[PDB]
Amino acid sequence: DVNTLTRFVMEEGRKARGTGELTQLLNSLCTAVKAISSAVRKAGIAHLYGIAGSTNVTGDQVKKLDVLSNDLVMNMLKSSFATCVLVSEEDKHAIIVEPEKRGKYVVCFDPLDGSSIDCLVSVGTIFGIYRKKSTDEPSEKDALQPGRNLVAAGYALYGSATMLVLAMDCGVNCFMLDPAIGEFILVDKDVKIKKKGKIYSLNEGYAKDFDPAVTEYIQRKKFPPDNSAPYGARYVGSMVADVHRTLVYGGIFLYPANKKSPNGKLRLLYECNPMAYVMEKAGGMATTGKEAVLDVIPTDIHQRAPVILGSPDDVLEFLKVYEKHS
Amino acid sequence: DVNTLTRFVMEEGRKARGTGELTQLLNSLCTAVKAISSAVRKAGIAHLYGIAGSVKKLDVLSNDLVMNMLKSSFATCVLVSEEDKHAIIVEPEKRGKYVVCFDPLDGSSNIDCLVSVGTIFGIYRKKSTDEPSEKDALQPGRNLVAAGYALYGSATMLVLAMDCGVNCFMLDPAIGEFILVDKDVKIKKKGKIYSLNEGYAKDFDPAVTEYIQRKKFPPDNSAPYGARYVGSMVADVHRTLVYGGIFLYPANKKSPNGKLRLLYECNPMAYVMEKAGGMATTGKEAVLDVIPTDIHQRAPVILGSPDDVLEFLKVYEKHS
Amino acid sequence: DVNTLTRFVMEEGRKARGTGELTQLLNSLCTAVKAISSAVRKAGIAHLYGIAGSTQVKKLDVLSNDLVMNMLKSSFATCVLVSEEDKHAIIVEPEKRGKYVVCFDPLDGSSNIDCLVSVGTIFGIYRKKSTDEPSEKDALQPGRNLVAAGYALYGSATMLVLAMDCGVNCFMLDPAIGEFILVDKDVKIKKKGKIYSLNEGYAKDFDPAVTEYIQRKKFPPDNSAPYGARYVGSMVADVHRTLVYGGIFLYPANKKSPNGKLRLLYECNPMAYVMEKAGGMATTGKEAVLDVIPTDIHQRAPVILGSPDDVLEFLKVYEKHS
Amino acid sequence: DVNTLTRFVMEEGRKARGTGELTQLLNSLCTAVKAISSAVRKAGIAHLYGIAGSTNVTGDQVKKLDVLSNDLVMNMLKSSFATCVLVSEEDKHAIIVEPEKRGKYVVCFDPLDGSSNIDCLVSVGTIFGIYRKKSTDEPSEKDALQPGRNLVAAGYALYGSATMLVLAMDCGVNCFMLDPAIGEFILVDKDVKIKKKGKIYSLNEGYAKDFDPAVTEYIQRKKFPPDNSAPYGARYVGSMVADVHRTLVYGGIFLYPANKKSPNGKLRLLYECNPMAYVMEKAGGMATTGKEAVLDVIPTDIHQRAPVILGSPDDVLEFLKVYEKHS
Ligand SMILES: Nc1ncnc2c1ncn2[C@@H]1O[C@H](COP(=O)(O)O)[C@@H](O)[C@H]1O
Ligand SMILES: Nc1ncnc2c1ncn2[C@@H]1O[C@H](COP(=O)(O)O)[C@@H](O)[C@H]1O
Ligand SMILES: Nc1ncnc2c1ncn2[C@@H]1O[C@H](COP(=O)(O)O)[C@@H](O)[C@H]1O
Ligand SMILES: Nc1ncnc2c1ncn2[C@@H]1O[C@H](COP(=O)(O)O)[C@@H](O)[C@H]1O
Ligand SMILES: O=C1NS(=O)(=O)c2ccccc21
Ligand SMILES: *C(=O)NCc1ccccc1
Ligand SMILES: [Mg+2]
Ligand SMILES: [Mg+2]
Repeated sequence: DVNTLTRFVMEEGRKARGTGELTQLLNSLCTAVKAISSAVRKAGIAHLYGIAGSTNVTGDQVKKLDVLSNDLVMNMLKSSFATCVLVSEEDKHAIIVEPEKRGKYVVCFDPLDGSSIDCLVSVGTIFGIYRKKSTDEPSEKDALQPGRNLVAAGYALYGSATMLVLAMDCGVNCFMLDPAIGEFILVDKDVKIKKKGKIYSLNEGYAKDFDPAVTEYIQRKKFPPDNSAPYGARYVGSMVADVHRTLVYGGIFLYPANKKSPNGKLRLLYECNPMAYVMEKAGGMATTGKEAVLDVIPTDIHQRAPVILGSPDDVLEFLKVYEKHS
Repeated sequence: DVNTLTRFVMEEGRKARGTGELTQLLNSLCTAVKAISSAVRKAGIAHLYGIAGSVKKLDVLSNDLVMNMLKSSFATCVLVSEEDKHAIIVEPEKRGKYVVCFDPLDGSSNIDCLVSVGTIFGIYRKKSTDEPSEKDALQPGRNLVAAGYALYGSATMLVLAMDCGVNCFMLDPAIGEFILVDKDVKIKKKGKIYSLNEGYAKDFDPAVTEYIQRKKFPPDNSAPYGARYVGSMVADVHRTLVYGGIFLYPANKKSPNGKLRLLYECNPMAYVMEKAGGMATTGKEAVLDVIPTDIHQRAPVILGSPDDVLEFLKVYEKHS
Repeated sequence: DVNTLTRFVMEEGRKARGTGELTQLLNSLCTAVKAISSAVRKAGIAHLYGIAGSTQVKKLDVLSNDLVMNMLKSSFATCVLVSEEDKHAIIVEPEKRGKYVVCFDPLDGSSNIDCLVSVGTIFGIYRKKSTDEPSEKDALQPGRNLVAAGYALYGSATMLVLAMDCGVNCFMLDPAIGEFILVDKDVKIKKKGKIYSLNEGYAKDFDPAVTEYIQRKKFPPDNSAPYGARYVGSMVADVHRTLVYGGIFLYPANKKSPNGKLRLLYECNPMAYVMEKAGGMATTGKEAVLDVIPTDIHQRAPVILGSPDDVLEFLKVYEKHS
Repeated sequence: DVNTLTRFVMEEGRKARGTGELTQLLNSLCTAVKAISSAVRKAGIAHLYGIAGSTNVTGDQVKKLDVLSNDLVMNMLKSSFATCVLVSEEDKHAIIVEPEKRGKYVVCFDPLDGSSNIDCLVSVGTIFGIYRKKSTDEPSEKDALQPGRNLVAAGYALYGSATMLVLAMDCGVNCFMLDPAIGEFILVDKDVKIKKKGKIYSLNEGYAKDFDPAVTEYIQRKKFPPDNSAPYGARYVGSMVADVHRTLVYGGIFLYPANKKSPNGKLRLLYECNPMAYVMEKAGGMATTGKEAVLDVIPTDIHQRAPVILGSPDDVLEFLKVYEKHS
C-alpha cells in the first residue's frame, strides 16, 4: 500500500494515543519543508529577473533563501499551536512563543544549512524536537536538553530530489517529495546503516590543523595496514548531503575537534544532535571523540560540538585511534 | 531586460546568419533537459509506489530523452552517448549536419543518495561529404561549436558555451523556462578550493601528491585551500566555475589513462572552462587538443582557474 | 494565521474527540484530489506524445477513479465505496475495513473534457448505519445522514470545498507546494442571486413550472432587471458559481429524463448538503433532496438548488402548477 | 515525432524564409502564456496568505491577476524587439514601443478576462492578433486599425482544466497542450477543421428581453426545430475563449449579436472578435456581424465593439437566413 508522510505521521500518532499536538507540529514542519523546497528549486525566479517588468517582485521573492527558510519554519511552527520555545541558527536568543499559541514542544532547527548555494550545492533543513520538562514559564533553558531526550529528529535534503528523513522511537523512515502532487511518499522504511562502509568524509584541506588521531585515522583509510582496498573520499561540504550519503551508503563523516577548534565547528543543538539521533536510530554511532553526541548536556544554545558519525565499525575504529592518542 | 534560453539561442542564431538548424538542435536539447530535470526531481514517483493501485531507470530514460529529441530535431547525424557501445547513426530522413556527444545523466551511480547529477554535451559540425559514421565523432575538442551541461542540483541550471562566451540559465519550474541569470561568465583567476578523490592517494603520480601537499601546506604561508569533492563531475566542475579553484581526475591504478571520458565528459567541460578564461589540461597537453581514436576513450583532466592549473603544470613539469 | 486543509481537518478531528479514522479518510481524499488535479492539468502529457521515443478523456476518468478508490481503501477508514464509474458498489476487503461509506464521482470528463473548460470531483461520506455485512445497502442512506461532503473544481485553479457540521470551507490548491490553503471560511450563500443556470436546450421538454419560472427570470413581471444566464454543463462548475455569486441551478426532470438526469448518491446529495450548510436550499420540487430515501445506488433525481429566495420562488411556481 | 510549439514555430519560420523576427515574437508570447498559466493556477498563493509570516490579501485578486497578465504580455512583447504598437484590452491608449526595441509587428490582445467574466474560476483565457505595420509613419494607434483580413497570426490560450494554446496562421489552425511538468506546449491537434454543422448553441439568454427579433427566432428554432429534429443543446460559460474553443472542438454556433440597445454588440473587434474570426475562418468556419464578415470591418477606434456570430458554416449560414428574413 502507498503511504504518505501525512498518513504515516497521523497513524503513528493514533498508535501512540497522543492528543494530536505532535502530529500537528510535524504536519506544519512538512508544509514548511515543501515551501522551502519550492523556493530552493527557484520557482518564480523569472519574476526576480523582470519577466513582468520591474514592479512585480514581492517581498518574499527578494529575501535570501536562508532568511525565507527561517521565516517559513518559524511561522509554520508557531501557527501549529504545538511549540513553546524555538531555537534557530538565525537568531542569537531562543524564540519564546506567544502565550496564545503555546504547545509543549521545543524545536531546534537549522532552516537551510549549506546556503553559504550559489554553486547549487545540495542544501537542507535539520530539526530536533523535545518535550518541555520545566514547570516554569518557557525559556531558553528548555532547549538545553541532551540529545537523548529527543522525541523526534531528522532532516530534509534538497538534492537531486527532495527527501525528508524522520527519526523517532519507531526507527528511521525516508520520504520522497513528489512535486507533481506535493506529497512525501514513503520509499524506505525502518532504514539501518551498514555495519561498515568504504567512504570517509571530511575537509582534508585543513590537514595542517588536524588532531594527530584524525591524521592517523585518515592515513589508515588511504593506506590500509592490512592491504585492504583504500576507502573512497567524498565531501560535499553541506552536512545534510554528506550525512545522508553516509546513511545510504555507509562509512564515516567527521567534523572533529582540533587545537584551534577545541569544540569543533558544527552546532550541537540543531546540527549535531539531530544527525546523531538519526544515526543511532539507524544502528549507527555519533561521537565527539570523548562521549556520545547525544549525552552532551549543553549550556549554550549555540555551542559547538565535534562530531564523528556513521557506520558503527568505522566510528569504533576511529575511537580506537583516538584512545591510543589520548 | 529579461531573457530566456529560447530567445537567447534564437538571437545568436540570427546574428550568425545560420539556417536555423543548430538553433533547432539547441531548442530540442533544452526540452530534453527540462524533461530530465522533472524526472530527476521525482515528479510522478507516487505512481511507482502504488498511489493509483498499480518504469525505466533514470539514466536510461535520460538517454532516451536526449536521443529522441536530438533525432527529431532533424539537425544531427551522429550521436555518441555513454550508454551505447557504438555511435548511433541518425536515419537518412532525419539527418542534419551536427555530431553530438553527450552524457545523459552523469553521476547517476550514486543517485541513490540524492547527490547532484547532470547532463553533459558537446556539439560538432560534420566535416565529410561522406556518409556519417562513428569516425565523424573523432574530432579534437578544439572543433566544438557548442558545449555545456545541465546541473540538477539544489536548482537546475544550464550552462551553455559557444564562441560568444559562457552563459548560465536557471530553470524556473513554475513556468518551465530557462532564465538567463549570468552573462558572459569568466572564472576567477585563482581560487581557494581543490577538488579530487584523495582516496586514490596511494596510486597518485608524484606530481599530484606534491601539488596537493602545496594546497594543504602552502610554501608562501598563505592559508590552506579548502577541499570539496561531491563525486559527480557536473557538480564539482560547476562549483569550480562559480567559486574558482581546481578540479582533478588524474590517472591511477584502476584508471591509468584517467577515468573520465574524453568525448562527452572531458571535452565539454574543457570547452566551458576555456571560454570562461580557465584552463583544462591532461598534464601533457590541452584536453581540447587531444585527437581521439576511440569514442569511449578516457583522459586525465585537471581544470579550473588559470593560476591554479598553471601551478599544477609547474609541479608536473618538475617531475616530467 | 495561514491554514491548510491538513491542519484544518486535523484540528476539527481533535475538537470532535474522534479516533482519527475520519481524519485519515479526509487526508487520503485530499491526496487523491491533488493527484487528479495534476493529471487533469496534463502533467507528463509529453511522454504520451513520444518525447522519449516510440516505446484520452475516458482514461483520465478511469485514472481518477483508481486514485480515489486506492487512497480510500488504503485509508483503512472505509467499508463500502460507490463510484459513478462502477456499476456495483465496491466492498472493501475485510482487513482494510473502517466505518465509513463514501459515494463519489471521481471525474466528469466523459462529456466535455475535450473542450477543457472544467471537470470536478464530488464526494459524500456516511457512517455505516447497519451492523450487517457491508453491502450496497449501506450506501442507500438519505443525504440528511451525511457526515461530510464536498467537491474539487479543476478550473482556472483547483479548489476544494468541504462541508461538515461546522459549515462550509473553501481551500485553494497551491501547486508550488501541493497544499490546499484555506481562502474562504464558513461560507454562506447570498439570500438572493441574479444568475440562473440550466440547459435551455431542453425547453421543448420542460414541465410548465420550469417554463414559467425561467420566463420570470428573463421577463420579470415587476420589470426588475433580468437575471443573467450561465451554463457550463459540468455540475461542479455550475454549482460552485451558484455558491460563490448566488442564484439558482436547475437540472429538473424533463419528458425524456422523467426521474431527472443527475445522480442522487454522488451528485445531488453532496451538492444539496453543501448548499444547506451554506444557508441555501436544494429541492427535487416535491421534497428536499437530502430527504429522498434512495433505493438504487445509481438512481437519478431532479434538483433545483441555490439561494433560498430563488429556490423558494421556484417552489411557489411549482406549487401553482401542482 | 513529438512536436513542441517552440519547434513548430521555428520550423514554420524557416519554411517562410523570414528573418526570425516573427519567430521571436511568438517565442516571447509563448513564454508570457506559460507565466500567465502559472499565476492563474495560483502557484505561490500560500505566500499571499501568510505561510512565511506575511499576508497581503488586499484589493481584488482577480483584478490584480488581469494586470499581472497584461504586464507579462507587455514586457515579453516589448523585449522581443519584434513589436512597435501594442493594443491591450487593459489599456486606454495604444502602447508605443520605445524606439530601440521596435520591430515590425502590431499586436492586439486581451491578456486575461478574469474581471470581465463571472466564471473566472471556471476558465479564463488570453486572446491575441498579430499584424504587420503597413505604413512607414511614426508608430501610432492607427497602425492597429487594420481589418482582420490583414492578420498574420492569431489565436488564444485557454486556462481551463488544462492549458491549451491555439495558433492560427496561413498554414492552418494548430492546438498545443501545455505540459506543466516541463513547460512545453505539445502539439496535440494538427490543421484542425470545424464540423460543417453542430448541435450546440452558445449565448447569454438572459438578454432575451433585448434580443433582436432575428436572434429570438433563430434560438427558438434551435429549441423547437421546425422539422422536429433533435433540439440543440445549450452551453454558455461567459468567457469568450472557453465558449469559442468549445465551438471549434464540437461544432455549433456562438453568438454575441447586436440589438437596439447595443447596435455594435458588446465584444471588442480588435482583440476579441477579429482573432476568433480568424481562427474560425482558418478552420473552415464562419464569423459574421450579421451584415458582413468580421474580418472585413475596417476599425476606426482601437476599443470599438463588433457583433459576432461564429462557428460551423451551416449554422452561421442558417442564422444569416433568419437575420435576412428580418432585415
Ligand atoms: N504522530 C506521532 N508519531 C509518533 N509519536 C507520537 C505522535 N504523536 C504523539 N506521539 C507520542 O505521544 C506523545 C504525546 O503526544 P501529544 O499528546 O500529541 O503531545 C509524544 O510526545 C510522542 O511520544
Ligand atoms: N543559435 C546559434 N547560436 C550560436 N551560433 C549559431 C547558432 N545558429 C547557428 N550558429 C552558427 O552558424 C553555423 C551554421 O548554422 P546552421 O546553418 O544552423 O547549421 C553554426 O555552426 C554556428 O557556427
Ligand atoms: N477531522 C474531522 N473533522 C470533523 N469532524 C470529525 C473529524 N474527525 C471526526 N469527526 C467527528 O467525529 C466522529 C468520529 O470520528 P472517528 O472516530 O474518526 O470515526 C465523526 O463521524 C465526525 O462526526
Ligand atoms: N515562425 C513563423 N511561422 C509562420 N510564418 C512566419 C514565421 N516567421 C515568419 N513568417 C512569415 O514570414 C514573414 C516575415 O517574417 P519576419 O522576417 O520574421 O518578419 C512573416 O510576416 C510571416 O508571413
Ligand atoms: O490530452 C488531451 N485531453 S483532451 O481530451 O482534452 C484532448 C483534446 C485534444 C487533444 C489532446 C487532448
Ligand atoms: C475567479 O477567478 N473565481 C471566482 C469564481 C468564478 C466562477 C465560479 C466560482 C467562483
Ligand atoms: Mg464520472
Ligand atoms: Mg481583460
